[PDB]
Amino acid sequence: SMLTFREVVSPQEFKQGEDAEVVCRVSSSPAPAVSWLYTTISDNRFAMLANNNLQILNINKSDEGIYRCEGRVEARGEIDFRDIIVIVNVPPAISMPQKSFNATAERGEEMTFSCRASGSPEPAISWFRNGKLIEENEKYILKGSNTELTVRNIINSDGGPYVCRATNKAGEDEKQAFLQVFVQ
Repeated sequence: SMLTFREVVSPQEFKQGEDAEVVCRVSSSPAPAVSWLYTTISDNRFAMLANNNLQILNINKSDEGIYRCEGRVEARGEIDFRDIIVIVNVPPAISMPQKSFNATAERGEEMTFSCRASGSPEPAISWFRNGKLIEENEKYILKGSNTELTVRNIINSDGGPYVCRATNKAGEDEKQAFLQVFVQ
């Protein structure tokens, strides 16, 4: 008969752009009246479903926060609540402002490619050459959480594309830069 919150998982994670359903399973006898707070909610994308869950259409990163599921046994003036942390994951999106680079072979030249990514959780950035993971050594320098790849001692075989990939639990992005190598 008393308010029981059987399922109020926190946090609950959702992918940006999905129609999120925030789950709150609360029971009592008589059945509970349920309201959601974040102060009461009054937005066009927000609505309570028949099962009392909170729907957030087209959920956005900015919707992230603490939402309160409140149950009331109105017959007995009993009111209880649980707070649920809503997290919004955002797939990576790479910024690679320059995609075309030139260098001249066999002059000791180096070139740095830049790749930054937005996303949540923080995307891991890796570079690939011919589909193979590039690791730091005498030829390749990686700086700034792998956002800057430097190719050292450029020769002809360094010409062609280099790919940066940005990955998190919500997705992956990739962009391709090309190095043109001239003969002296």
